[PDB]
Amino acid sequence: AGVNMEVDESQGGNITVEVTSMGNADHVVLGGSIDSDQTPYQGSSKNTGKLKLTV
Amino acid sequence: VSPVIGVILMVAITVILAAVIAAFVLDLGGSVGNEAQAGVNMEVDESQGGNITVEVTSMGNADHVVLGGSIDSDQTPYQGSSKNTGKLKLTVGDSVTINANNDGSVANYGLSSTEGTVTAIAVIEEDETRTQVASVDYSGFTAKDIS
Amino acid sequence: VSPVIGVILMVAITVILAAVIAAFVLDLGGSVGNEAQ
Amino acid sequence: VSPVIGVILMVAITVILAAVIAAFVLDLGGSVGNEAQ
Amino acid sequence: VSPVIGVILMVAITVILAAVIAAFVLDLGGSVGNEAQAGVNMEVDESQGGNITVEVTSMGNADHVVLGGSIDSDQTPYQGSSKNTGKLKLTVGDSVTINANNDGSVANYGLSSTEGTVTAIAVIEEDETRTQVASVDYSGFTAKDIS
Amino acid sequence: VSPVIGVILMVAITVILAAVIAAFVLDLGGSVGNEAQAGVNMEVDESQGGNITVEVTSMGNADHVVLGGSIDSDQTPYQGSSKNTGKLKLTVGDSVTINANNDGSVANYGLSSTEGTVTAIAVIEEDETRTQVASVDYSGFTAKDIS
Amino acid sequence: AGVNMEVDESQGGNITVEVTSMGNADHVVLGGSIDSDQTPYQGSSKNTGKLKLTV
Amino acid sequence: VSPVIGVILMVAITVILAAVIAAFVLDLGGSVGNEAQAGVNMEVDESQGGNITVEVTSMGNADHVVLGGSIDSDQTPYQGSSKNTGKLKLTVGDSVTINANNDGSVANYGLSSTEGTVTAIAVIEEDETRTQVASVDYSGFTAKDIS
Repeated sequence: AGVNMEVDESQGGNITVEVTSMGNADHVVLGGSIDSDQTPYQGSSKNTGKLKLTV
Repeated sequence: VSPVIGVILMVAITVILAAVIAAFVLDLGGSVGNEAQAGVNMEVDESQGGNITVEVTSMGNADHVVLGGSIDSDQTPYQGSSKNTGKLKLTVGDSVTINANNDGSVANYGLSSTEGTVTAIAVIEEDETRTQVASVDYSGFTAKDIS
Repeated sequence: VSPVIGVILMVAITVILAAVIAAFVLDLGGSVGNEAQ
Repeated sequence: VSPVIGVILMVAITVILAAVIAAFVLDLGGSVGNEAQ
Repeated sequence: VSPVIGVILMVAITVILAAVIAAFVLDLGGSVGNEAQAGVNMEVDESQGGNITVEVTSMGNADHVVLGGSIDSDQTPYQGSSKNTGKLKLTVGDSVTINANNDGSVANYGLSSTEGTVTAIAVIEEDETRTQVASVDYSGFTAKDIS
Repeated sequence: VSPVIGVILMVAITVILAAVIAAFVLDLGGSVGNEAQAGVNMEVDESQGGNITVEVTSMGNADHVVLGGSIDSDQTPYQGSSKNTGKLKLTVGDSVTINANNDGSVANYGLSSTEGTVTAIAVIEEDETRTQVASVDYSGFTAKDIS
Repeated sequence: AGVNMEVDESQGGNITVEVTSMGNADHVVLGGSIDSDQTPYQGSSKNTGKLKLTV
Repeated sequence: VSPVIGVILMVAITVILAAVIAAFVLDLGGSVGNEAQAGVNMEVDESQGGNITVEVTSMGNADHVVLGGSIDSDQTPYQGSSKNTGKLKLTVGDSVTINANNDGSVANYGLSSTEGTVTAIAVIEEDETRTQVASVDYSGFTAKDIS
């Protein structure tokens, strides 16, 4: 999959994740430092860090 | 005698296993597919509440362009070629304008959030390939009774 | 056999990477703006 | 028989190595940045 | 019987050898690294003994720029942001001037040879990658008590 | 009875032979090694007897760059970072100039032949891998008392 | 398995281990110079060098 | 005893079969060949009945360029370096002009059809490799007594 992740460093900072191509995958999930207990800052999600990202 | 018969049997096993492996590898060789290409122009007008205008300049190899991201696809976009709903099928020469302001009984003209990202997705219907070709960030908009 | 399958996989990688690069360069092509006079 | 199993195993190695290379090249494709004007 | 057992043993050998080869090739796949990029401006003033001024306009992907070549890093450079020593850490907006003339008890202001090349090297500290981004040749300088 | 005992003995032979073959093939699987990579810049100045300047822009995976070919490694090169002898250890940012002219009692400044090839060799000390990364041809030089 | 190990040489140095593919393995464990008595520097672990790494 | 003798005989069979397979695979390894490369310039002049001019700018690895397609190789082409017949051997610097008009007793100057395709083919005589390097479509020509 082609996933685009970029860091905004201004005023406390934000991380925006976008998917450009699915390749052969079904969905993209986030891992690492994710506190999946909490809802992410706006975006398509509005549910929780247990994302199912698609193009 | 034993070893010759063993050779025979192992050759049979080799034939069957080769058939299986051929099937697997030939399946794996046909799976590479297209990625959609299109030239989509998205621009933000920041004056007086703000508007977003999406235009397509080239189809590349895609069939149509659909919008994603912050789109409130429940509502009709602000004029443009659309006059139907955010479930657009954009093609070269089509112009659609999105607007966060509302109008009387009608809710927002396609934008629910006052800030966010709008993404343009190129679609190939033969494969169901969906590829993101453009995106633009908007902020500082407003949601009021007229535009 | 191995090298043919490797070719296939690298072509897939090429498609994905080309999509990413196309997105970047098309973003960069729309940014030139006006100066007021 | 040995060579067919070897082919299978080398195809598996190819898949893993292709994944690694895809990760590297996709990281390298997102790094180009702006210069201020 | 013998050939079947031989097949078994050769399959075991294949597994072990495949593990070894996988290890080697996966090591070889992670080694490609960065080359440093920076826009360094070096210019020579030829009047009255001559001076060399180094300025950095863009960091690219580097962390800092260090000087090499004919640098006498034992001595402090002629004014500029440095005022410490030829062991510079140049960043965007830093100006350092080098000078072959000396001053009283102080030896040359960074240039030992009257002619030679000064090179600018971009450094990435994560990898210790060092790449030459610019160089300039100087000649006809002088080494006297003042500049 | 005879054939069963023969089967047993041939299985033993198979075990020993498989051990030998495993040893051979595992030795053969560890031998693939590195080739050195470096970006070396070599240029010829053709004016007034001529000079050759060698500069390194990138180390790639090598440890240092050594010169070969027409090098008279008996003699010190013409200025540059070297000031020791043609047995150089070049690294990024190092400049060395070679010159066919001589000076008083000193023989040529690194070039014995008036025409020939100078080659740059990248060295990896872990393996003793030596790989040629660049070469340049020079001709029409001169050998006189000064440069 | 496809395991990615890289060394950061700046300011005392750090080692970051990431797994990109599980292949056929269940988990990845570290060996060699590991002082498994002590907790590793941040990352997903926060427990001890007796890791069970996954993609 | 039987199984040991069977092992011996199967080893002999293995030697013979390995020889056969080696012969086959070594034959298959020498067959990959060249494709011809050349830079051929073909342009159509549409004024006053029309003419086609073919020029070669680079030989690449080919020996000569021959024309194909709509060529009436029975007739001499309109001036140019040729003055012999459509069985050209074009090389860098050669210009040949083709023309569908005829002249008195002479038939067309190389073009029989009023519309069609002319193709340029690069030839390597060592292998007899023939590769198409360029083609151009022409239409709206005429066939009359003069040009």
